[PDB]
Amino acid sequence: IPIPRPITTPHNNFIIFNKVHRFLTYGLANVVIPITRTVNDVTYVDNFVITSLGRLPVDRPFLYMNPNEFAQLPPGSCIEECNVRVTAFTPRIAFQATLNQNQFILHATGLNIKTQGVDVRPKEFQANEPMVVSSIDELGADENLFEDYVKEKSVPNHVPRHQFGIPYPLKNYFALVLQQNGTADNPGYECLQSHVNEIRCNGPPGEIVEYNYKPQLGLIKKAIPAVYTGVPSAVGGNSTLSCPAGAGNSQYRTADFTMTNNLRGDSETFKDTVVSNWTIATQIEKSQILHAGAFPSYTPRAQPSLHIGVKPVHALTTANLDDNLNNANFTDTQAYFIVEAACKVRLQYPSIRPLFNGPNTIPDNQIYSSSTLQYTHAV
Amino acid sequence: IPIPRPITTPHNNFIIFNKVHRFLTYGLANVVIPITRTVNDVTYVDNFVITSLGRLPVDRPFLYMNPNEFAQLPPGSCIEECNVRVTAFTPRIAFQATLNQNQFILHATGLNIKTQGVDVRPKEFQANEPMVVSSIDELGADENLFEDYVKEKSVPNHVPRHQFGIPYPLKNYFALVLQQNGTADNPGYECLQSHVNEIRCNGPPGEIVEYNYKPQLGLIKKAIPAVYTGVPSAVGGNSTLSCPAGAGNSQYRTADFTMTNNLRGDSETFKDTVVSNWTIATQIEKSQILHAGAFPSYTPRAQPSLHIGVKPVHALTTANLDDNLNNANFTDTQAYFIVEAACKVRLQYPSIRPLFNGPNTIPDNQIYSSSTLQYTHAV
Amino acid sequence: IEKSQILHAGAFPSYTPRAQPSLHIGVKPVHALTTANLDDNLNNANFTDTQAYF
Amino acid sequence: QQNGTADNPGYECLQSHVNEIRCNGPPGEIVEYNYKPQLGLIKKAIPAVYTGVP
Amino acid sequence: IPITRTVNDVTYVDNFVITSLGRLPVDRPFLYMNPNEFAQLPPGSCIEECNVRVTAFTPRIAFQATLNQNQFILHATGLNIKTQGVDVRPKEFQANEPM
Repeated sequence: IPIPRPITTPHNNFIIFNKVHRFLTYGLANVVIPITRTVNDVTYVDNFVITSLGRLPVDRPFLYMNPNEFAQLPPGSCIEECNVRVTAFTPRIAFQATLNQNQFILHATGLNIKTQGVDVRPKEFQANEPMVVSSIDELGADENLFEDYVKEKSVPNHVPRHQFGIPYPLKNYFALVLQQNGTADNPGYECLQSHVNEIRCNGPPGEIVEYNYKPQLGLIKKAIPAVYTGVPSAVGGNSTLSCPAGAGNSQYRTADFTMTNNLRGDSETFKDTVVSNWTIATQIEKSQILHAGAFPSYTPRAQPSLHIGVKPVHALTTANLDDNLNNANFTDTQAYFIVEAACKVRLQYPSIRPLFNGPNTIPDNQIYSSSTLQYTHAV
Repeated sequence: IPIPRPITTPHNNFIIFNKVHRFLTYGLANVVIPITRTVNDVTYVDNFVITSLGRLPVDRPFLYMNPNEFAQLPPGSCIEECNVRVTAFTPRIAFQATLNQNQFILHATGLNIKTQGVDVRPKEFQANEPMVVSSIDELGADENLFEDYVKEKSVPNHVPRHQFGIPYPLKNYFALVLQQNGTADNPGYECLQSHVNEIRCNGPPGEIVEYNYKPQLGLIKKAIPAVYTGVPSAVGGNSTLSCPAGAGNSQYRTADFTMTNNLRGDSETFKDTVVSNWTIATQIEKSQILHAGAFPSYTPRAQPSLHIGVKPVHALTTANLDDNLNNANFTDTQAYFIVEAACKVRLQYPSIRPLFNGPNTIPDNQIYSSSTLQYTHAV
Repeated sequence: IEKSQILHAGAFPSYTPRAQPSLHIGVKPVHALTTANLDDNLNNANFTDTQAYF
Repeated sequence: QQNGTADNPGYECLQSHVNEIRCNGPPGEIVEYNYKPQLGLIKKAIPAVYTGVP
Repeated sequence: IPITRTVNDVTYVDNFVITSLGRLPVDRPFLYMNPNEFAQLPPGSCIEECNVRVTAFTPRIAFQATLNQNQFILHATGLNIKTQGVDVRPKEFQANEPM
C-alpha cells in the first residue's frame, strides 16, 4: 500500500555584481542653445537650455558589469533588482578672475519622465570654459550611443577605466527645450528647479541619494520557449477560443496641436516570443509581454551635478559668463538577478519551459530610445 | 578621511537532480563460466562464477539526469554529493516444477574494491531459464559500455524508460573469478558471502540501503584556467624554484607472481590543465590533480540482487538447476553539485580563475575503466 | 630566503609578501573632452619605520 | 602582452586590491606590515662534524 | 607605457600600465639596519620577525592650471603575488610633470 515515485520540474537561481566608478560633471553654462528646425519652410526653432546635470547609464547593464566576462552565459536570465549611490564631494575649481564662492551641489532622480526635456546635448565649447555652445543630438543614435562608455577593448590606450579605478567625465548632460519661433504665442519653460536639490556642501558632502529600481521585466537575454505537439505537420499550429476582452496588442499612441496636447491614437500588433536581448536598456518592459497580458509601463533615470559658479561682478545688464568646477562624484552599483536551468523535454537542449512560457513580442520588432522626449515612457 | 572603493572576485552556486528508475535482476545461476585464456600456449583458464548480483551506474551521471537537457551548460561544474536508495520488494517467480519456497533478497555496497572479481558478464542463457552460460567481457569496451542504458534518442521505439516510469532489467552482473588451469596449486575463491546480506523478505521488504557518496574530485566538465603575463612572446613561460619533495607525477604501479602478490613499480608523468570531462565515471579523481598535490584515491559501487531459488528435489549428487525470479527494485537518486561564474579578466570569456587554478592532468591522457580487476582502484 | 633553502631534509612550498604606499593622483581635466589625460603633481610625506627581530 | 591580433583579454581588477582615502589632513598612520619570514637566514650557517669511516 | 618585444619577428608588445604605487624594501635588510655596523658579526643568525608602519599624511601639491581638489591617498600589501604585474618601471618623464 505505499507510494513510490518522485520527480520534479524547475531549478531557479540568483547572483549579483558590484562596481564602483568615478565620474564628473562640470558647472556647465546654464544657457540657451537654439537649433534651427527647417521644413519646406524653416521655422519653429528649438531652444535648448543646458543644465549642469549629468546622467548615469543606470538603465544600462554595462554600468553594472564585466563587459563580456559578465554579459556572459545567463541564457534566459533577468535582472530583478539593482541600485546605486553616488556619494560625491567638494568641487575642483581652478582659475585658468574669481577667487572663492559658495559652490552648491546637486542631483535629481530620473526626472526624465516628469521633465519634458531630454538628456541629449554633450555639445561644444567656447573661449570661456564651461560653455555649452553646440549640443549634438545624443538621440536616435541605440547601442552605439552609450557605446564609447563601454570602455571601462582592442585599444589598450584607454586604460580600462574601472579595474584601475580611474576618474571620468560624463558626456551627456540634460536640458529642457521649447519650440518657439513662428510668432510670440509660445509659453515659457518648465519649473526645473522644482525637481532638483541644492546644497551648500561646505566640504565633502559625503554621500548623496541611493537610487533603487526593481525593473518590471528586466530581461537581458533570449528566453527558453516550449514544445507543442498533438496535431502535426512539421510545425503544427492550433487556435483555441477565449473570452477577451481585447488581448494585448503592443498598443500605443499620442499627438499634439501647437505645443498643446490633444490627440491619441492606438495601433495594434501581434504576440510572438522574442529572440533577443550586449548591453542595451535593461528597462525592457515597454516592448515585452511574457504570455498574454495587460500592462502600461514606465521607467526612471538618476543624474548628478555641481550646479554652477557664476562670475558676474561690477558688470550689469545682459550678463552671463561662468567659472569651472570639477567635482569627484562617486558612484557604485549592485545588479541583482535571476538565473535558470528550467529544462523540459529530456532530449532537447539547452533550456525549455512551458506553453505559458517566455515573453511574446511585436512581430516587426520595435525598440525605443531614451535620450529624447519621454511624456510617460520611451517615445 | 573616509574610504570609498569596493569590489570583489568570485560567485559560486548549487543545484541538484532527482530521478527514480525501476530495475530488475534475476536469480542468476550461481555457476562457473570458465573462459579459455590462450597465449603462445593456451592455459590458465579463468573460471568466472556468477552471482545474481546487479550493478547500478551510481558512479555514472546519466543515472542522475536529463540526458542533454541536463548534461548541459555547467562549464567547470562539479558534483560534490549524491546518493540513492533502492527500496525493493517481493520477487516475481513463475513456473514456465516447483511451487513455493523462501526467496531471500539482497544487496551489497561497492564491494568492488574489496572483492577482486568484477562486474562484467551479462552473458547468454540455456534451456533452464536463469542460466548464465556465456558471459561477455563487459570491460575495456568506456563510453559505450554503459551506453545503451543511455536510453531513458533517435529511435522512439524504446519508450523513454524514465519519464514514462517504466521497469527495466540490468545487463551487468557481478561475479568472482580465478585463473586456475596449469596444475592444482591454485587456491579457492574469496569469501563472497562475507560481503553481502540475505533477507527472508516475507513480502515487500520495503526499502533497502541508502547509498551515499561525496566524490573526491567530482568534476564533470572542462574547467576555467587563468592568465599569466610579465615575460612575453606570444605564449610566455616561467619556471620558479620550490622545496619538493617530489611534486605529484600521476604516479602508479603493481605486478604479481602466480596469483601471489609481490611487485610494485611507479611511473611518473607531468601536470597540465585538463580540457575535457557526456556521461562518464563521475568518480574522476584518480586521473585528476587540481593544482600541485599528493593524493591516493579510491571509489565505491552499489548493487542489488534477489539471490536465487534452487530447485533440487529427490535428485542427488552433482546437481544444480534453478528457478526464475523477477523482482522490482526501486531506485531513485539525488545529484548535488557546484556551479560557477568565477570570472577574472574583464575582456576574456567566458570563465576564468587564477594561477592556482583548475586541476592539471597526465600529458598523454590516461583514463581508467571499472568493470575489470580493482585491487584498490580502477586498474 | 625560503624558496632556495632547505635546512635538513624536508617538504615545503614557499611564498612571500611586499608592502607599498601611494597618493593616488590628481587628474586635471576641465572643459576638455574626449581622449584626455593630463595630470597634477603631489608630493606626500610617507613615514615609515621598522623593527627587525632575530 | 597584446599585439599579434585582438584575442587578448583585459587587465586585472587592480582597484580590487588597494584602498582609497579622502584624507582631509594628516591621515595619520596607515597599515602596519608584519612578517615572520619562514627561513629568514642572513649569514652562512655552522655545519657539523662526521667521523667513523675515514 | 608599451614596450616593443621583438623576436626573429617583432610582435607581442607588452603594455605596462603605471600606478602611483610605491614599494618598500621591506623584504630587504638594509631597510632595517646599520649598513655594516649592523650587517655585521651574526654568524649563522636569522631574522625571525620584523614589521613596519607607514603612517603618512597630506600631499604636497604645487602648481608649477588647477587650484584645489580631493587628493585620495592609498597603499596595498604585497599584492605582488596576487597581482601579476610587477614593480619595475622607475622610468622617465615629460613636459607635464608626473608622467
